[PDB]
Amino acid sequence: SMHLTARGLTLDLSRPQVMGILNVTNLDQALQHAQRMLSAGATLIDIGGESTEVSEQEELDRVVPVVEALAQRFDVWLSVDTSKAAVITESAHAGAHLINDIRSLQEPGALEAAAKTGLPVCLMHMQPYYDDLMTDINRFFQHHIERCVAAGIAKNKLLLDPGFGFGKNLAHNYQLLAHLSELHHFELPLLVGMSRKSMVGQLLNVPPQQRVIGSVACAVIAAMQGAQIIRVHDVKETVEAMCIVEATRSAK
Amino acid sequence: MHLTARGLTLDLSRPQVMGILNVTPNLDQALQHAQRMLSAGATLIDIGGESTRAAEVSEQEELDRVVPVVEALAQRFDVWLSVDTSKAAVITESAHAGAHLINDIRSLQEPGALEAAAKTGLPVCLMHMQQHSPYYDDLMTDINRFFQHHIERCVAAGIAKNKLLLDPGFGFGKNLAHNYQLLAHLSELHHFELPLLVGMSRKSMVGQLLNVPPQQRVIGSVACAVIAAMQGAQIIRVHDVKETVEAMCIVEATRSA
Ligand SMILES: Cc1noc(NS(=O)(=O)c2ccc(NCc3cnc4nc(N)[nH]c(=O)c4n3)cc2)c1C
Ligand SMILES: Cc1noc(NS(=O)(=O)c2ccc(NCc3cnc4nc(N)[nH]c(=O)c4n3)cc2)c1C
Repeated sequence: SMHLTARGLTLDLSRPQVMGILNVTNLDQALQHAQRMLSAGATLIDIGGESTEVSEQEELDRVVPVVEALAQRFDVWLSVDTSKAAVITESAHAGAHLINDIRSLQEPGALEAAAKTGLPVCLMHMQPYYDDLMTDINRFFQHHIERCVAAGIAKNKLLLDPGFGFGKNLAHNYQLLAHLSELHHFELPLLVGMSRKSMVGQLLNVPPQQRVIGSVACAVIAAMQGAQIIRVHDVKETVEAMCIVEATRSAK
Repeated sequence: MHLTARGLTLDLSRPQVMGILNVTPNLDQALQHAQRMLSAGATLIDIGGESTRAAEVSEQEELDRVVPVVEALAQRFDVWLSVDTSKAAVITESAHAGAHLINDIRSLQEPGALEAAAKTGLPVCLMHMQQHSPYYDDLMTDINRFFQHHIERCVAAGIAKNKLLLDPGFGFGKNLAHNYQLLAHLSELHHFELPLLVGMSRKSMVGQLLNVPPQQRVIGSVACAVIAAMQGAQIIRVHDVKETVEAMCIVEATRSA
C-alpha cells in the first residue's frame, strides 16, 4: 500500500522487508558479511555499535567506516543503530539511509541532529510490569510521534518498533506478538526485532544458535499481521519465509 | 475437544505434528526414523507404501511395506499410527496391526475401501483432489462441495461424523496460485466442525517460490505450517518434525497469549 524513500532510493513496504543485522564488536569481515546478507535477500543492512556503555569516538570509529564503505559498494538501504548525535550526523555524511535508535533520540542533541539529516528515523518502545502492554506502547509512540513532527521530522519519515525483549517478560512479548496488528492505526511502517531473543529461547530451551527456526516462526507471525520490516540475524531463512508470507497475502 | 482411537486421545487445542514415514525403495531404518521423529515431538506417524507424487503398487506389495512397520511401531511406541493407503486390504490389515488413523488421499473411493474403513471404526481423513492444467471456477466452493459430498458417503456408510478429518490436499490438482489461495482461506474450512489436516512439506508450492531442491525447502515448509496453524489447522503433515514442532511451540504460545 505504501513505500518509504531516501536518497532517491525507494523501499517497497507492500511486501515484508528483511533487515540484516551487522553488529560490530575487522572492516574486512563487516563488508563480506554485508555481502552475504545482501545476496541472501536483505534490502536493509543495520550497523550497530552497541549491544542491548561505549565511548563516542569509539562508537564512531567502528560505525562510520562500515557505513561509508557499504554506501560506496552497494545500492542498498543503510541503517545505523546508534543513539548519539555525533554518530547520527557522521553516518549521514557517510551515506546512511535510515536512523535506527532504540532510545528514540532522547540523548542530548540527538533529535536535532536526526532532524537535520532529513533521513527516516525508527522509534522503538522500551520500559518488569505492565497494567496493559498494548496501551502503554500506543501512548509511548503517540508521544514521540508528536515530538518528532515538532522537531521538523515529517510523520511519514517515522518508523515504529514495539521493541521485543526490551523491558518485557515472556508473556508480554507473545502478548505483543498476538496483538501486533493493532499498531497499524498509526499508519506508519512497523519494524520488529525478535531474532534469537529470549522469547524464543525460553520456549524452546535452546541456545541462540539453535533459535533460527523459532525466530523465523515469530517473523512469519508478525509478517502475517502486516509487519513491514523484520530485523534478523539469519537473513536467508527469513527472506525465504517472507516469500511464503507474501505469496499467501497476495493470494488474498 | 480431542480425537479418539483405541483409548488414545489427540489434543486439538494445540497443533499436532504428523511425521512422514515413507516406506519404499529396511524395517530397521524405518523404526530409527520414526523414533527420531517421535523424539522430535511428532504425535502421529504416517506410513505410506505408495507414492502420491508415479508408478502403481500391488496390493500385496503395499501390504508388505506397510503392515510390518505398523505392527513394529504399535508394540514399541505409544503414538498415533496413521496409514497412507487407498486399498481396502491395506486398510483392514493395518487396523489389525494396530493402526489408529486411516489417511486416504482418494477419500475411500477405491473398491471396498469405504466398507473396509467403516468396519475398522477408525478415524478417516478425506483429501480433496482434482497431465492436466489445474482450473477452478472457485477453489474453495469446489473444495467445500467435495467434502460435503464425501462426508455424506462416509456417514451413509456408517462412519460417524466425529470420526472424519478433512484435508484440502495441497499440491493435488492445484497450481501455485491455487495452493496459496487455499492457504490464505484455510480457516473457512472450519465450518464443517471437523479437524483439518494439511500437507505442504517440501512441496512444489514451496519449491516453485524459492527455486531450491526438496531438502532445502525446510524453512519454506515451516513457514507454511505456521500460517496454517495460525488459521487453526489441527494436524500438520511434515518431513522435518523437529523444526515444525519448534515452530508450533511459538504458534501455540502466541495463540495462548
Ligand atoms: C544477558 C542477556 N542477553 O540477552 C538477554 N535477553 S533478550 O530478550 O534475548 C534480548 C533483548 C534485546 C536485545 N537487543 C537487540 C536489538 C538491537 N537493536 C534493535 N534495533 C531495533 N530497531 N529493534 C530491536 O528490537 C533491536 N534489538 C537482545 C537480546 C539477556 C538477559
Ligand atoms: C511428479 C511431481 N513431484 O512433485 C510434484 N509436485 S508437488 O506439489 O510438490 C507434490 C504433490 C503431492 C505429493 N504427495 C504427498 C502426500 C501424501 N500423502 C498425503 N496425505 C495427506 N492427507 N495430505 C497430503 O498433503 C499428502 N501428500 C507430493 C508432492 C509433482 C507434480
